[PDB]
Amino acid sequence: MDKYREIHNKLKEFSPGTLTAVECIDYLDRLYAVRHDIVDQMIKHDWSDNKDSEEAIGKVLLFAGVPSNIITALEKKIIPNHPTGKSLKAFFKMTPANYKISGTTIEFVEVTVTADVDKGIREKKLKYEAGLTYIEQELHKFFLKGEIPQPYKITFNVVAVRTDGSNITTQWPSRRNDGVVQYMRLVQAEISYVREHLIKTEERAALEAMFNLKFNISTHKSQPYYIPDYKGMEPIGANIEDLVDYSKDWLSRARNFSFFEVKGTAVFECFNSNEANHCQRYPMSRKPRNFLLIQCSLITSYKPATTLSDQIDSRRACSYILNLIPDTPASYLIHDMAYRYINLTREDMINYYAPRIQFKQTQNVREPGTFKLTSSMLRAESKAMLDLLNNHIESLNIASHIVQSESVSLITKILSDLELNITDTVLDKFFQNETQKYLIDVLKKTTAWHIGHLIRDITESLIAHSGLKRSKYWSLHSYNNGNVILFILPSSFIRFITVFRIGPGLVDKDNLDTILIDGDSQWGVSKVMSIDLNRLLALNIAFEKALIATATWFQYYTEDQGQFPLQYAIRSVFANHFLLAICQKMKLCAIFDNLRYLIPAVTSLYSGFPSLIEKLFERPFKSSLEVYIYYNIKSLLVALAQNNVYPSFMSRIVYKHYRSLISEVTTCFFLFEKGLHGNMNEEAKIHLETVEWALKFREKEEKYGESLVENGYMMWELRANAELAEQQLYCQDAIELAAIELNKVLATKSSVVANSILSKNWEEPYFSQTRNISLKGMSGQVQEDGHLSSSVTIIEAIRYLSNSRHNPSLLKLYEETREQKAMARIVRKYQRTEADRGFFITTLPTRCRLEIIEDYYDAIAKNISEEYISYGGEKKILAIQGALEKALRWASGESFIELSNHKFIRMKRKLMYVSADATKWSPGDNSAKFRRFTSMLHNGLPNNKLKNCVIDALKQVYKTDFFMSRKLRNYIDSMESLDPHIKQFLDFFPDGHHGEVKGNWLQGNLNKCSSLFGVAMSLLFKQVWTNLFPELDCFFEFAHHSDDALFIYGYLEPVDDGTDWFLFVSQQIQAGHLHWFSVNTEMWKSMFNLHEHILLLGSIKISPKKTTVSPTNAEFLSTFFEGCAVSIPFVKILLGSLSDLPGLGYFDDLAAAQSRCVKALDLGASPQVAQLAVALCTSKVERLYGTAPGMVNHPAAYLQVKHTDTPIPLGGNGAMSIMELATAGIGMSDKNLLKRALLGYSHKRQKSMLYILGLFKFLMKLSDETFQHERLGQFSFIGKVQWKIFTPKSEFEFADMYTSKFLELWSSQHVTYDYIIPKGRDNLLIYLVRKLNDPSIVTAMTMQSPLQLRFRMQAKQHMKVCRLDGEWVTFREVLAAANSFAENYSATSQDMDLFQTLTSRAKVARTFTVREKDQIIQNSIPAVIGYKFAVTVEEMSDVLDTAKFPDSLSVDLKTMKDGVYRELGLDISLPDVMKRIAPMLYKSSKSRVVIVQGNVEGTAEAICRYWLKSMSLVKTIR
Repeated sequence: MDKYREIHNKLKEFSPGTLTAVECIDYLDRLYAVRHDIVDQMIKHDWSDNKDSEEAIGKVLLFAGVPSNIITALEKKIIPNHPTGKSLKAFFKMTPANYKISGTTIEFVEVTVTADVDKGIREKKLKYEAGLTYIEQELHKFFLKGEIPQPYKITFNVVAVRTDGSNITTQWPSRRNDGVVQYMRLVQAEISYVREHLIKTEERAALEAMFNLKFNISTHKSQPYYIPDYKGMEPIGANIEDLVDYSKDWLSRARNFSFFEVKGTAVFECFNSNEANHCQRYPMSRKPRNFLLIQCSLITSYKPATTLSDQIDSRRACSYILNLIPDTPASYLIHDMAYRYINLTREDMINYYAPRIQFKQTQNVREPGTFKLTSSMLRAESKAMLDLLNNHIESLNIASHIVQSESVSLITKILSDLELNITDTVLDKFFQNETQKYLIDVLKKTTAWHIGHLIRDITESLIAHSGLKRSKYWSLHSYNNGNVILFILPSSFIRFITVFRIGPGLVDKDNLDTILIDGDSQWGVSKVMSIDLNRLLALNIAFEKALIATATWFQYYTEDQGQFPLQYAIRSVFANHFLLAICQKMKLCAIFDNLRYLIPAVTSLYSGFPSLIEKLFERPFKSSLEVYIYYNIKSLLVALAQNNVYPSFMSRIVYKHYRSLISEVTTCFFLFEKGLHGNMNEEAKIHLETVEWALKFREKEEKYGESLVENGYMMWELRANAELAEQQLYCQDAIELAAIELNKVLATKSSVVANSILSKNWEEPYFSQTRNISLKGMSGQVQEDGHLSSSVTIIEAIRYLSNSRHNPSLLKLYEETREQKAMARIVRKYQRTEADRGFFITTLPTRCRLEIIEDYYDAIAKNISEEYISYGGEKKILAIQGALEKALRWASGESFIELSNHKFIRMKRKLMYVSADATKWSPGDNSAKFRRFTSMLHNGLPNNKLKNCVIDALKQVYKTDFFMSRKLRNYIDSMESLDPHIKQFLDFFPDGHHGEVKGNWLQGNLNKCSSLFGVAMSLLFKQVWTNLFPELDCFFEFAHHSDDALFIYGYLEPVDDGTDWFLFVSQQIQAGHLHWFSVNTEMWKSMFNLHEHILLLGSIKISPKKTTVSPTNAEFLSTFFEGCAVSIPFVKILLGSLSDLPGLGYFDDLAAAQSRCVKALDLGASPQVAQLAVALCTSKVERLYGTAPGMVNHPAAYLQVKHTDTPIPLGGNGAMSIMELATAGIGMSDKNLLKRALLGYSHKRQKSMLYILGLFKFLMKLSDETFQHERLGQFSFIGKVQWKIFTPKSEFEFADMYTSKFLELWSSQHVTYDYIIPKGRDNLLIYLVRKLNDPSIVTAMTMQSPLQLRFRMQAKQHMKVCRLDGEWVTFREVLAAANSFAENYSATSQDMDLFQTLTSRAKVARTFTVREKDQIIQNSIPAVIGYKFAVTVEEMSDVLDTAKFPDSLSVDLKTMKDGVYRELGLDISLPDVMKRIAPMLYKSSKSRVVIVQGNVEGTAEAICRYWLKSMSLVKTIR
């Protein structure tokens, strides 16, 4: 009653219509707490034994006399009839309201007060009675075992009181009822007063909506679903005995093994035969083609090129050139251009090097850095060269040793020239002592270092000429005191010529256009060569990529050998890396991709290495580099095959671990950019593959009939045909038997399976999910011309919502779009995004059906994650660990077989492991095989409605319309000679646009379904093998991870000599057991043969190329986990930070690069390598934006502070420590600087600290944007500088649906939608339109557009791309304005407060959180934030639907308020405080995965200590 007086007292002062929605929520909640507590306390005083606080069920049992060990044992048990399948451990922790113990009788009474007494009683009974009855039964079972002296009886009661308390005397007869009734009716009157008067009228509706949804949907429910009555399938009669008999008949004969024994002689013979075949089926060439994009040489140290030095170098270089005698038309062009450059005027010279802002047009110079060259002063040879230029397969003799000598000598000479020597933080100590000493100081004196810097300067000049207005003119540049000269022709592809002095370096004399002599000096003039933008960008960062690859190889060498590489080895590795980086060719990329699978194929007992070797000869060998690489691979593979200590691919060292050898080739493959993939050679290949598989499917349909191909063939048909066991066909009995075998293990967790399936939220709206409004590709609509548009899924979502009056759920959307035929096409390479996976994009209905199937199958398969399929986290290793431990335990034994009487034959148990890509999607698969599968699979639901929906979706994804690309159409229309295989491809498409494809789902997301199907087939194989040989204790296990699978076969071998075993096998054979012919020798071979045949019965073909068999697991502990999103090597992340930068501005480009480096560190990269990558990326960024010291936009040149005291958006550099970036974050440097400035100014009134504060205030004034969770950029807490952004030629569709002012107002008045996705149709439309206009979204959608790619390359050093006073100005103007503002700035109390607010072994996969989450906080942080900011009824409904526990939100809000006041020390109730500190909580909510080596736990401190330990490469520093 005292709490009621308290609440009434603090209700009295508030006038009606002044309390907010949340405050009214809290008032109502604690009023309900008091009114419940009155009855609870009265029952406690009358009958309950807990007078002070509620007690847990486990503690009640302990008090009642139940021993603790029995409770601990029972905690592992799961309640069978519990609706959620709760275990007894969780059941013990929850606290009933009242309990009493009388001898052996434990009586529980729960207190609830509600209008519907029966509903509350039923809810409490469902919560308590099932678990309590299970506990009582278990206690009786233990009593029967004698572990409990007396049996315990547990009874549960519910006392449910009406809202007016009229039934309290009937529910609980006591003499104190009248006072309780008076008190609770006073509470009810106060509740009515609060609900009806104290809330604002504009919020009132929301309140009742809350009051409807915070309770059990009293008067707010829709339930309009009515899942349609789709037809299912009737289970046919399938008997395991038929399959057993078929296997007996199949094994009675001899079957060919699908793999070959690995021997050095076999590999050498296969290589020789492939070479002989290749050299006779290709047109033979005697002249290797060019492979060096830039040819140059260096004899002295190279200084970076400057504008002043460039002029002098060009002058002296042209003076040298004019003294030469041309002999080729290219040399004539060179001489003409040099003569033109010499004959320019003084003002021409001034305007040539003048920046664009200071540039002035002239009769000879039209653009800066370029000059005009008319045809009048060109010579006849120059005109002929131009005319041949603008008016535009064979193989080398790899078998002949002459080409061997020539190519090997050339590449060895180039490498030898490259490797020739030319004439503080705790991390800093280790870096300067290990990495600087052994890597930087050695590679710094190499010729390749200066060659790479010269290459960077050359590529920078080429990019500078690549502008739209500059590509129409000629250009000349010089480098290294006139020793290198570059000529640019009027170029899309840019064309250039390089003239250098002959010397050590990148010289290929046989591919040079000519060599000129002027005495003792030789000048090599190369051919005019054309290069595109992607290769130019790859060349620009060639030095950085080579250095990163060398650092990674250094780290791996130290990890393997335990010491440091010698000088010559590291120099050779760097030379190889640089040579590979400078030569970007598709053939090299394919060769190195093939090597990643060739290496395991030769280091194991059996493999499919002939096919992999054959794949090396699929493309012609044109350059000498390809021959050298191929020969090095040949030698390495022959040595590896003869070795069954691992030789190194790059040097003369030998590794002790196979993972280092894998890492070498992985780094080699990742040295090649992804921009060269997807060209118009790989798209036609995929088109032809898909068309060929579709045509084969059509042929099988014509042969056996459509019904047999679609519904599968019968077993007796297989017994009479024996050709039906082929890919694209499946046996119904096999599918049903696999389903039964999987049900054998799925039947023990029916409740868990049903709960998991129903937890997928088949009722929540389709388009309110992040996966349906992402940036992934999608197929649009059939245009007028008849082609299929390539759009983005967000655009299609907007289009659908425009014509739809509501946001349908998944099942409803499937209902509306059920009759639309599925369509698919190949993604356009110019519209690919980062989130795109695969090459096929489908329409919206296809994605809906695939999502239905994927959700259903993932829900089913999650419940066996401990046994066969690994997803992630704790269950990512349990399946593999269990399989390996069981295999080892079984192998640690002997087998005994009874031949006759008690005499036994002894057998030694051996193991063999097979790794196969069984799960991987194949273009020749049949989806209809799933229809009979899910029809028989057991899900535990009480009805088949959802199962029938899944079956119907699988039926509707059977037929697809595959559309051919416009580019391929134009290319096929181009050539005059059509190949016979091209003719069939065209005949596949009847209208020239689309063709029907059946069976294949075209890379649709069905990975979990395929994995489950493969697991079922493996279980079927295990069962049938057990049935075949009951007397043999054969062993079989398997595991699946992503697309890979590992099978362990434990077989028996004859001990001593093989005499009794063959005798027993024969005796079985004459006994009628013909299937014992296969078990004679190498029983594992027959095991795998039967397993492969059974898998083929389900149309799963084990790849005869990439499958690896060995008696041990060396290639299987790495490849099995390779492919996951967490096992990705850090080399790709490190190399990707130097390219594909957002180009959104200096600050966020630097943030993206540093975040990529931090992520690479999290993937297992050494701290020193990560620091080097950070340094390289920042150097590149500062060079690009011109903020590096000594350059134009250096902050120190226009600010009164040092470079380290400048905010990052104003050209600052940040912490520059990878350890501080990983722990604190990217933007914590600004907060630290602001904290230092605040502390200095508030305690010493220092002028410079005030200047820093003024700089921060100016940054805040420039741009103060609110955080949106869909922004792909980096959010700045203390403001940012707005930069000019790429403008596409045509804006995306629907981007202009709403004006910018309307979207700004909508964002201002809807703060909740900055953290949650709206559920209503109109709100979702506005949200999606606003997202479509976000600059970080527009930039991401046009990531691969050529215009954006060129725009990112342009140096922003002298471009007006900064926003200031509503005008576009250069960066230094912004810096000057910032300085002027900071000079005349005075601190104010509001600014003071705002500033204070703004500042406040074995490899495993531990996942951590930056600051973790409070255990009291049950819902997600964004849900709680949306709850706090929600005002409108619609947004509150969206929050309530989004939250996992809508009832417990005010509790979470109060908990977060208390936590903020504890650690941050701020109060939430004040305005705008959350608008400032919410992004901090959002980032802290997210969790990050780190690859850690050791026994490190999941807490942040443990991983920090692990990184401290790994600070040193060689020695432990604990």
